[PDB]
Amino acid sequence: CPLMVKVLDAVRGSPAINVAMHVFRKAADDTWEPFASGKTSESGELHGLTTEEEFVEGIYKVEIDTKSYWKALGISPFHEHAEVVFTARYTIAALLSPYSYSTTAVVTN
Amino acid sequence: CPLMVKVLDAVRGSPAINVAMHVFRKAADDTWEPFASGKTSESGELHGLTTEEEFVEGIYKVEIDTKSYWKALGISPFHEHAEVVFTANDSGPRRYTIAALLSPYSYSTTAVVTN
Amino acid sequence: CPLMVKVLDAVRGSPAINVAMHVFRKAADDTWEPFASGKTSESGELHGLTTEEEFVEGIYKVEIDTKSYWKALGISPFHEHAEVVFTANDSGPRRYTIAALLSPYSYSTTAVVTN
Amino acid sequence: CPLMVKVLDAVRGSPAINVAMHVFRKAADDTWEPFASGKTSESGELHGLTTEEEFVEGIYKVEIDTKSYWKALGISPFHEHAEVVFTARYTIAALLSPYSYSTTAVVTN
Ligand SMILES: O=C(/C=C/c1ccc(O)c(O)c1)OCCc1ccccc1
Ligand SMILES: O=C(/C=C/c1ccc(O)c(O)c1)OCCc1ccccc1
Repeated sequence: CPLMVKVLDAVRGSPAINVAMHVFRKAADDTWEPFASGKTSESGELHGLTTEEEFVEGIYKVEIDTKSYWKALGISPFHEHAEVVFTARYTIAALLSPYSYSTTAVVTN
Repeated sequence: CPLMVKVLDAVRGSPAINVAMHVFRKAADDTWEPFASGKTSESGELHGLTTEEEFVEGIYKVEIDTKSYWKALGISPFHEHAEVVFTANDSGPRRYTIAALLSPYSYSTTAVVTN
Repeated sequence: CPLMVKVLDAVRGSPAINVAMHVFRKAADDTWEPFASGKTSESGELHGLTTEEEFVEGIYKVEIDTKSYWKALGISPFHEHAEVVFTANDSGPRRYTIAALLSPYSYSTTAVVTN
Repeated sequence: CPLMVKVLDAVRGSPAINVAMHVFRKAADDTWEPFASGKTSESGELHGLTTEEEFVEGIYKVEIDTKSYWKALGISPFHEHAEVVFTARYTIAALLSPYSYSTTAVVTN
């Protein structure tokens, strides 16, 4: 698992479950090509987005649909979504509040 | 001043100075059109991006060039940039302060919205 | 103004107003002695806690009463309070801004230190 | 495992390893009694601090020695340590930078 995303809910103190996200890879013409996607599990984790062979050097974007998540809970959010854009084992963690988010990368051997 | 951005450096415990950022607005055809740009001052703040007349309802994107900031300090950061995308003014004019806190492998953003 | 504290509310996207906090200084006998206290204003800021003369070298603790803040809004938060403990002025006088961002189950604190 | 702590390093993008912390429980005379302690593993996690039987309702303090961690890396930190004080399955996560820290609780069934 070369890429995993973990999402947490700072309002309810829980994993953020059923959070949808898409992963994009930047193409030569500088547009974003869909690469992978999924929803966080009950543990707020999304695994198996890609494989080692497939996960080559490049600029990747993770677009997390935080807006739909807050809407399903009945809470008005500030952001349309949360993006994480980086040059590429990776774990991306995102901590969500209605008017704030934080994201960190844990890059290991 | 309906839109202000403040950027802080969590490694040095200082304002993040001379951080470039570009603001875009989503056009009718769903493309990002350039709206405004600037660099943070010695206090880590960027004022005067726009005016109340210009800052109409819409979806806005603030793209903060955190990578060049970290690189100029000898650090290779994780993120290409930090984005903030939000719908603005859809219930009438508001004032928005976007605050970003930067580390090489992490960032956080919060918004303060006032009437 | 050598010590200022700014508190923001991540749920409402607003300054956190009327947040009480107490500042303590570590005494010679290793106990926390009361140093100063106050409440945040309508802009989420607390100024005038101390002066340059009073604010000598030492270890300081700022205890922010986040629990009462959340409770007054009908939320049962996780944390009793948010603390910031730091050595101040040991290389000469500095100015400290302590920023806290609050959610019911989370908080973040950062310091901006200037000469 | 009713209580676990996870610590991450926002400067190096890694788990924070060998971070020492003590856990205290507030006593009737309102002082802090030592309760448990340990160091984070290579995954930045600290497990087995307590048991279900032992982990009763009360006010707990987790005092994380972030200062020694930054010092061992050669970086001057702002904080003496990072405290997490709460009324009590709990996971406390802390994300560390030299002049900043964030902490969140994930409270599950
Ligand atoms: O749960 C997390 C991080 C939660 C968290 C903490 C602080 C934050 O500010 C934030 O936004 C999120 O870390 C998981 C990463 C990980 C996974 C496997 C092995 C090693 C490391
Ligand atoms: O300096 C700030 C916020 C800095 C900060 C704090 C915590 C963070 O996690 C972060 O990323 C940034 O406050 C400015 C916002 C403001 C605007 C108008 C009125 C009141 C407050």
